[PDB]
Amino acid sequence: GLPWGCPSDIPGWNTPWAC
Repeated sequence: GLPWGCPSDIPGWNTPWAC
């Protein structure tokens, strides 16, 4: 859900955890 990181968090934004 964040405006940083890699695609994608569950809302479809990004998260570092997706990297």
